[PDB]
Amino acid sequence: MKKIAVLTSGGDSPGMNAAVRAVVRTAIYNEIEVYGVYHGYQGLLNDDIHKLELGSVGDTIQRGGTFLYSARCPEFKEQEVRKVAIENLRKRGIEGLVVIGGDGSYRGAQRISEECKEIQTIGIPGTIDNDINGTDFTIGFDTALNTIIGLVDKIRDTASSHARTFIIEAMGRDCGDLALWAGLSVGAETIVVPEVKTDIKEIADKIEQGIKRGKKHSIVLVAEGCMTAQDCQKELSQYINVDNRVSVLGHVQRGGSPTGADRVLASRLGGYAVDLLMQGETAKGVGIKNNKIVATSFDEIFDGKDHKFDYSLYELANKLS
Amino acid sequence: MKKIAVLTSGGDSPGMNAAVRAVVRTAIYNEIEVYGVYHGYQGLLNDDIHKLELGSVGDTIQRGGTFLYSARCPEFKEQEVRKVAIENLRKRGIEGLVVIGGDGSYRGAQRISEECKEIQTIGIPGTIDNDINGTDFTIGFDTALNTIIGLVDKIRDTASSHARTFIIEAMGRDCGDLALWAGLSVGAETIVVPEVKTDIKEIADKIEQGIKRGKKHSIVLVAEGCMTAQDCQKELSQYINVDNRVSVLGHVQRGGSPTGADRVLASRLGGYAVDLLMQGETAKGVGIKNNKIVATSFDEIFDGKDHKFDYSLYELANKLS
Ligand SMILES: Nc1ncnc2c1ncn2[C@@H]1O[C@H](COP(=O)(O)OP(=O)(O)OP(=O)(O)O)[C@@H](O)[C@H]1O
Ligand SMILES: Nc1ncnc2c1ncn2[C@@H]1O[C@H](COP(=O)(O)OP(=O)(O)OP(=O)(O)O)[C@@H](O)[C@H]1O
Repeated sequence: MKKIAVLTSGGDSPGMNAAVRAVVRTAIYNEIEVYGVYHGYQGLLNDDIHKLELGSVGDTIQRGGTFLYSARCPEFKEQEVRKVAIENLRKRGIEGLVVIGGDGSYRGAQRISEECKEIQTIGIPGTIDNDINGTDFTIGFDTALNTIIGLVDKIRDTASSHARTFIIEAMGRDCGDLALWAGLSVGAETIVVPEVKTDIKEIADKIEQGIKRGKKHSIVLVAEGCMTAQDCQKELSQYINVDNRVSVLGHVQRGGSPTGADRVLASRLGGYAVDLLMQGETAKGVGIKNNKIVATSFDEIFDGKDHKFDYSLYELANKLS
Repeated sequence: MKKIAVLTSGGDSPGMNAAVRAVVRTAIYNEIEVYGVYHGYQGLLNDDIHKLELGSVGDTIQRGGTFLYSARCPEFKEQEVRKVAIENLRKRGIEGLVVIGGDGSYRGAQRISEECKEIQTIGIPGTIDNDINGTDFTIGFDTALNTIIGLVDKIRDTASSHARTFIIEAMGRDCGDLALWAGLSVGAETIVVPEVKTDIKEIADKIEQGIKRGKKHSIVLVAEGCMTAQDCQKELSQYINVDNRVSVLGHVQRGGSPTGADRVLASRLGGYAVDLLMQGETAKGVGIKNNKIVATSFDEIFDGKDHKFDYSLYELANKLS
């Protein structure tokens, strides 16, 4: 395991830089040469691959986004296109590839492993969505969660006296976890998520209570995968009067410095990915499951497509509201 | 389980308010009456016990410290003094007591359970130190961790150009966890903790490298349980020249709004404490162990006095630096 490459792919998540830092520093500590691949899979295709030194990752643990960049590379779904990527790594004697991103990003690594025996691939879960098999949490979830809390605080601090209701669109893609944790965290009366059948009427009866009971600043937190904040507002206005504050939180949820949880998590998983390459492993995603650092085959990641939504926690949040 | 009391004891930790909120709201949801005990165990002694309603805990999930207060009550180590506490609860028909605090606080609950069969007691781990058997994390640790990161950022942002070295005293009491996670999180070259034998010389050779290599802003993170920042500075100055920036972070580490992790953790543990009282349980601390919400008898909490320091993570941090 003489040389490894590392790349970041998909949307930004806080702690991607901390994961690259840990890959680079662990590899060099073990006398392995490490190459940064810039712009995700497009970088592999364009040969935008450069040797990293210890100082290349100075001042990065705190840095949001990804200093290697990321780009979309739809053409990487083509087998013939991947041959070009494989040859650019092989050219350089690279024996290991670490991909930091979401499950989409993992598919690319799985293909590279199937199509080149000589390259070992390991996935690191960098995404704010928390929707990757075999890890309880993804690198960015904790940071995203706190970003939502701060945004909701800013909204409330800047709102008018008439604001009876704030409808806040959180990210998540198809997973309700972010909306649920953020919702609980901000004391939301309602949390709208894809895993629970939304009862608009029930929700409207709940706003009209707080209001009738002379209560201000009620929060509806909405996962983008269920519906848009706008849509939620339009649907509630079928029953009750509202256009309070429809706030689409948007891409800021991916920005900002990672939290300490993300820094630590990223770091452990980046070092473990390198340990796994040195151990001869391939075609695995790393994670934290039941408080243990573990590796799961991409097959299992993508087959069992089951990481439980916590209905008990959803019901607690409602209980608390 | 008709009536319960809740109290906060020991030093502040972020999320104490969120835990009280969850106790109060869960109890009322289940048609249990709930009494707030003000000023910790002194409140029990002075009968500073008041009925809480749903609105008594509005605007609290985000609030730092503890709205019931806390006080030191050394006299609660006396059995005769505790009889007064027990009678003030018994007077009111209280059948359950929830104590939010550290292991010291738990001792008081253990005694109340031994000395009054009629009161069930449950402990919730509110402390920034992370030093309580049977939970992997305590309510406040995550918040404290991020507070340290922000303080270190402020120090670096405000420091002079000559600052080659920042010696930063973190809290923790006798546990090195905070120093370790914070140290990793800020990219500290050295982390000084009670669980590792400190080699001052080695540390001095490491500062004098960065400096000789024209490198600025090196961080030594010091657990208060190992030594003071001042002492660390005095000990290093036996070998090399330094008085850079000895910063004692202090009690601010206990202040501030809890993070989302703390809010959620507090909330789940507060609701679980109430579930346990309704189930007939007593003399247990609640926690999160291997990603499961669990309850541990006070005997085990205080006997096995073993919650592993993660040497592998300590060694990773050094690897990354
Ligand atoms: N099935 C696939 N085969 C090969 N490459 C893929 C596949 N799916 C995605 N990719 C590569 O991964 C890149 C990142 O994809 P995506 O936008 O899905 O990000 P992600 O955050 O990794 O995935 P997710 O939506 O699951 O969070 C794509 O632009 C593409 O180069
Ligand atoms: N052995 C004991 N018996 C009875 N009461 C106790 C005992 N130890 C502590 N207490 C009570 O608990 C209160 C809080 O104690 P302490 O200052 O130790 O806080 P803590 O954060 O709960 O403990 P720790 O130092 O383990 O984190 C004390 O002032 C006292 O009323």
